[PDB]
Amino acid sequence: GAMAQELKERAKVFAKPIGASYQGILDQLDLVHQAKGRDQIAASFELNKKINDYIAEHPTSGRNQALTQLKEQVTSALFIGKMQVAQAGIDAIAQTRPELAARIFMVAIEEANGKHVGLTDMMVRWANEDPYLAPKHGYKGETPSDLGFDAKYHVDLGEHYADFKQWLETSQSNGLLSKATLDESTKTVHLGYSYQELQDLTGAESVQMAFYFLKEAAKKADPISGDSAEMILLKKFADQSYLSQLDSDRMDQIEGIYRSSHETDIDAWDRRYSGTGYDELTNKLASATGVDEQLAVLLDDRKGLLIGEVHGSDVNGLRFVNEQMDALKKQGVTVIGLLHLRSDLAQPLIDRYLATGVMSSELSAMLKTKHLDVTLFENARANGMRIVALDANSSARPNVQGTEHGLMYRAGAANNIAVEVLQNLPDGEKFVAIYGKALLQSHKGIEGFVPGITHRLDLPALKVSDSNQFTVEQDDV
Repeated sequence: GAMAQELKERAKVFAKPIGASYQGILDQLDLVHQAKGRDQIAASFELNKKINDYIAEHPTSGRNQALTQLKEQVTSALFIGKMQVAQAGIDAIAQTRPELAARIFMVAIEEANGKHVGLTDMMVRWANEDPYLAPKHGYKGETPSDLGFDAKYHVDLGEHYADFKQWLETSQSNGLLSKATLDESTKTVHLGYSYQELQDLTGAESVQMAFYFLKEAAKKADPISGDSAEMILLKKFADQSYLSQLDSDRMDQIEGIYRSSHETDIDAWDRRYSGTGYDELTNKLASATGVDEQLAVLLDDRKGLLIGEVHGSDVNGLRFVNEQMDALKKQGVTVIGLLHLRSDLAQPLIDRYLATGVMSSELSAMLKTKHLDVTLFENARANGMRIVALDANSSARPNVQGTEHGLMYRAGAANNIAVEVLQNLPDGEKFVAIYGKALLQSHKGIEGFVPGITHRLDLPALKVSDSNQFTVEQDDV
């Protein structure tokens, strides 16, 4: 009857039963209550994002007025005083990416106190223009705890499951791709390699095949947007921890680029290695005769050698380091650096080989993919020298998703690796590192400046010829 409905309605109006969506807001509120540091700021941006999403979906909900006010109080707390200076740019980002906004927010707090003026605007501009900082949903839902490894993706292979499985199992029986686990009931692979790491193993056909089917599954998950297979894998299948770690590291690298532009002594680099300094180094070099004396000039009051490699052949650097390893050793060199290999994926494999004398399948596949001579590693091990991988984790692609940010990111991250691995060897120990010529020079783009490897390590960029003649390459202005 109408009485029963009248009573039901009076009860409903007084104690509005809580939907799933409003429950999410209350849960998120508790997080604002309990969290500390940057977590509390992120939780506050995420509270706001939940409120906006709620009001959008329940336009005529009675709860909107009290949620709106809550949203303004939160916003007022966050952007009080000088923090309002960066508010418009940070809040616009917080609309889609609360954790990202919170990181920038912490930087803006410092900028309000007068640290690194300009960094905040730089981070905001990257967040808007770098395709890799765009909103990335990734894989949502429960992920297994069993895996002996950190999953980077959880990819539903659908129709490509059987092929992927075959080539994965062929790979695993040859010691490759061990950090991958199949769940047949959902046709998914839990995958412990990044897109870029896999690409570095495709000298092995079985990996190349597995990689091919992985990519097909990705393309089929998103046929409509123009996203590459790599970007699709992130936005649709990335583990959430992996996403955070990517976003975090990219923000770190932007700060790195910023600091390096102010703290690198480029004035002194140009005095030593341009103009008169260059003329003088070139003259002293040309008067020396043979490998021994050229080395002594190049390493005189310098921590190492930087040798350029050109796209195509000119593998003269790789050849030289191998054939003349003894002459390098006698001049104090104890470390050989290769931009050809990625530090995260390769260094554990390299180190285990130098310790045990046993080369893993995985390293053997990487060397093959990169066309590196196994004898370099044997000659290094026999000579007591360490080989170190110098590249970061992103695409070497001079084009990455259509902007300059991929280029700057790689140069930034490679600069950091170089400083950590090459810049402070024990007293007397020198290095020889081989870089592609693009990293040796500075990046002077409209979208930002990055010091060259040369600038960061206070060294000239070198070229070695078919007859072991060194020359100093002029700075790319």
